Amino acid sequence: PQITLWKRPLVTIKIGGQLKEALLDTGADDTVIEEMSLPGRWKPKMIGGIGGFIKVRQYDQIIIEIAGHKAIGTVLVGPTPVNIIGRNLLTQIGATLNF
Amino acid sequence: PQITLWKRPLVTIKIGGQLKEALLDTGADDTVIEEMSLPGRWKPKMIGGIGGFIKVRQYDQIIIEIAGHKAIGTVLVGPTPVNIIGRNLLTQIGATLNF
Ligand SMILES: COc1ccc(S(=O)(=O)N(CC(C)C)C[C@@H](O)[C@H](Cc2ccccc2)NC(=O)c2cc(C)cc(C(=O)N(C)Cc3nc(C)oc3C)c2)cc1
Ligand SMILES: [Cl-]
Ligand SMILES: [Cl-]
Ligand SMILES: [Cl-]
Ligand code: NA
Ligand code: NA
Ligand code: NA
Repeated sequence: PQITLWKRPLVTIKIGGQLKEALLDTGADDTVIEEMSLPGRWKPKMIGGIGGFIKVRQYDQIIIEIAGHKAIGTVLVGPTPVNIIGRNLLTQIGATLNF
Repeated sequence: PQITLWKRPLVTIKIGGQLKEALLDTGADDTVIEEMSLPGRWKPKMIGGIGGFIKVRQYDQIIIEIAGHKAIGTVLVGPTPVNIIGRNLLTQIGATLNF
């Protein structure tokens, strides 16, 4: 699809068996999801943006279906104000910015 | 152009006669640049990022070139990890996300 930027680029994702709404975010290096449980090993990480840093749990090798397209990679879990699909997974679904 | 996302989508911008680097950020409604001098009056605005809220100075109707494309619109000035081009200006340059 061609997603307009007149509105926030929100899509439905499936992660950990759960449906969520998330932002397709070219400004995010990594994918960050609100608090949830995920299987397997994790390690702590700090990520920063406007207003400073939050602590997250880093889970590797997690599958996420993004608007119907499956992708595997690292997912960060923590107190983010919005679910964010970052570049690490946008690449895997072939997303590009066009103008 | 067609910009893939294996690297950060950094472009050159021109504002006030000066070249700067900025990140094309579909996850931002608005454009935020690091401290600089802009003409005219400003208004107050709060931005809630991943780490919390910050105060910024809102300047309206500012001339800015983005990757060689001309825009005239709102620029926020305040403390950001990186200059961010948000949707208010991505729409002016005709950007879309595609997959
Ligand atoms: C290492 O991986 C990282 C992943 C993400 C981030 S980040 O979320 O901090 N961020 C990085 C960027 C600042 C360099 C990605 C940005 O796209 C974030 C994503 C994000 C959106 C909303 C809330 C938190 C984070 N946007 C803004 O900072 C940002 C900046 C401006 C100037 C405006 C807005 C904006 O439109 N809103 C705050 C509206 C809003 N509010 C809520 C609650 O949701 C949304 C969509 C967002 C940092 C590290
Ligand atoms: Cl990854
Ligand atoms: Cl590619
Ligand atoms: Cl604007
Ligand atoms: Na894992
Ligand atoms: Na000034
Ligand atoms: Na103005």
